[PDB]
Amino acid sequence: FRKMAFPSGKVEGCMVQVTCGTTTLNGLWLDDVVYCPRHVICTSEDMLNPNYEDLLIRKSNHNFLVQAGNVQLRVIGHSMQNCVLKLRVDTANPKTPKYKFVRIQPGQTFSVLACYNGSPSGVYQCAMRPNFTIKGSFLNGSCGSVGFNIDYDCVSFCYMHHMELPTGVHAGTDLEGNFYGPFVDRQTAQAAGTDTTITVNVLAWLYAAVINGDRWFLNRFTTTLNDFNLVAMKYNYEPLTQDHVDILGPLSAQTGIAVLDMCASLKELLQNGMNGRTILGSALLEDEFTPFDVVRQC
Amino acid sequence: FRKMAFPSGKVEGCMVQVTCGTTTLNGLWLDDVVYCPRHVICTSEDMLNPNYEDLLIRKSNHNFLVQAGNVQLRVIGHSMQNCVLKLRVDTANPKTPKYKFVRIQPGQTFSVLACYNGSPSGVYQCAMRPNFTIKGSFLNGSCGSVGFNIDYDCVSFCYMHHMELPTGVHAGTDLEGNFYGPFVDRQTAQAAGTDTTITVNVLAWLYAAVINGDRWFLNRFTTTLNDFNLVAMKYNYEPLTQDHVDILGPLSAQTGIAVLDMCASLKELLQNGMNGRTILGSALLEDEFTPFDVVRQCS
Ligand SMILES: COc1cccc2[nH]c(C(=O)N[C@@H](CC(C)C)C(=O)N[C@@H](C[C@@H]3CCNC3=O)C(=O)c3nc4ccccc4s3)cc12
Ligand SMILES: COc1cccc2[nH]c(C(=O)N[C@@H](CC(C)C)C(=O)N[C@@H](C[C@@H]3CCNC3=O)C(=O)c3nc4ccccc4s3)cc12
Repeated sequence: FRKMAFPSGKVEGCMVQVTCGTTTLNGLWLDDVVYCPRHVICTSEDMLNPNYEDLLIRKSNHNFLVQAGNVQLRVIGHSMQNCVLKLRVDTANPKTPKYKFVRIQPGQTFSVLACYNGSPSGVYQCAMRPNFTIKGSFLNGSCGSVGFNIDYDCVSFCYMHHMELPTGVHAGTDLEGNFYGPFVDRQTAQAAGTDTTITVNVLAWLYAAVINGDRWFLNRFTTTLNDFNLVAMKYNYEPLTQDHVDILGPLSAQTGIAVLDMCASLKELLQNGMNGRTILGSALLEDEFTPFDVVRQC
Repeated sequence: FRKMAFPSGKVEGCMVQVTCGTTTLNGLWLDDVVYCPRHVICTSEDMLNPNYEDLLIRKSNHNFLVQAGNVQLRVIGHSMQNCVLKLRVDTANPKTPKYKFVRIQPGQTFSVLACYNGSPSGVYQCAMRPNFTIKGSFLNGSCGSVGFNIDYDCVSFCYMHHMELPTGVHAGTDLEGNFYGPFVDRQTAQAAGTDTTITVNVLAWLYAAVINGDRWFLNRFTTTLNDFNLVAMKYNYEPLTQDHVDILGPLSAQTGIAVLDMCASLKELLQNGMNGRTILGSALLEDEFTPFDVVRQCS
């Protein structure tokens, strides 16, 4: 089991660059609209606390340079939606895939296509942390890179990149420009909440272990959901939701291990430790594999 | 800092499905040729001891069903180059990138595009182990998936996938059909040579960990090149060459830590352990990042 991104080609066909003055960020070109972070209109002096509405009233369609490679796409309209800019262009992207905009939940994973001046540079899988950061790899000029999942040739875009916190993790928005977590698009030092372990993903990891014959940790106990949640919080693990119980369903069916029985097994792991014994060859409990990831890799 | 793969679009547009009889695997469509593992011709009986030139001479052009998406491409010629079959089709692939076929060295990395039935499924980064295996993620039907590097719009193909060892590591060939390692395309349980750790990569990775603001493992000591190799070889690490020292220069210059200083650091980590602490979140020393990988990602 290793971290596996989705193939990036459908997304690559949509990466463009958007320039205002000398600031160039990445943008996403779908049909005749280009989506990009709104602070591309920011001057260096205007970033400590920008008045975006005032800054945008001064801009015109001809102030925006949108380029697919070195080819210019003429802007014919602009509007702001939360923290993203929506630039209407005169050409429908012929490489537009079937697509959706979705807001993901903590614990869900997605692939990030790291881009610079519109050129793709790399692809990797990320997990949204419970404190709404992602442990990404982003340099200067990466803003506007997107994160995504592909189900049956349809690309669900879920992330657009905006910021690196002082701790080195990263923060961004969905494709409607709404931040994940309590961050804002200002050149300020912001702190995320304390992070926690993604319980639903650890349980999926335990199911993967069982599937592969590693099952020493299975006990004869069960628990109620509420009892497990109260114990999980004491170990800085996320509480389980009903949605978490449901997405663990296929793995529970495949192994014949009830979700609450597996919760009692993890509960014993938290209270008593791993005893130098390993699970899937590891002494640490992995938490960035979703139940879909586990099913994908099997 | 994360295991990062090349964007896979240029390769995706080349992946097709190839069918002979009851067998289906993936092929690579470049210009007017499709490359795939030769044992797509093997029936279940053939697989234990296939006489490949004999099995292939008894196949005609119309025995091969090549599908590109929903379209079928017509095979108009075929030949075998070692463990790879080359099917000449009557249609050129317009999405053919600029490309080259290369044979990587152990310790080098590449991106794998895992495919099933000619459909791309996932992309992740692999390293050619010293024992010529790769720790990949491959299932039934993945044969014919390829590994590659990219360098300014030029795709350097280096690996085509052929098998999973009983230990779960993977084995395959370059695009000339020659295996990496002592393996052979027959249906048998095969063991690899004893693996060792890619030392130059571990060092590159500790530099990456310092560029990302983690330094707990550093120390005051230095070591000589030979004294480090003595300890390294004792722990089943590959020897470090002066070329490797040079290759690590840019990372040494950036962080101002001399290579043999970092070698002293690694030597202590090997003799004392990690004492339950982690480096870049990992509990184990990582050796699947080359010096080029860390530089490309960090700068
Ligand atoms: C004293 O202020 C701080 C104190 C402590 C930590 C801090 N972090 C940031 C911060 O992140 N700012 C945002 C920008 C804000 C407006 C969202 C930002 O630079 N995003 C980067 C991606 C960054 C850069 C390095 N790799 C990361 O992912 C990006 O691509 C963009 N470049 C520009 C250039 C010009 C105009 C717009 C953009 S948007 C500020 C900051
Ligand atoms: C007693 O024999 C064993 C004992 C102990 C461990 C073993 N491993 C293998 C072994 O790997 N076989 C080869 C096939 C050989 C001929 C190269 C193989 O590649 N199958 C897959 C990829 C595999 C499968 C699971 N994930 C891996 O990546 C593939 O795509 C192909 N399927 C077929 C099906 C029919 C014809 C050609 C191909 S080629 C045999 C074996």
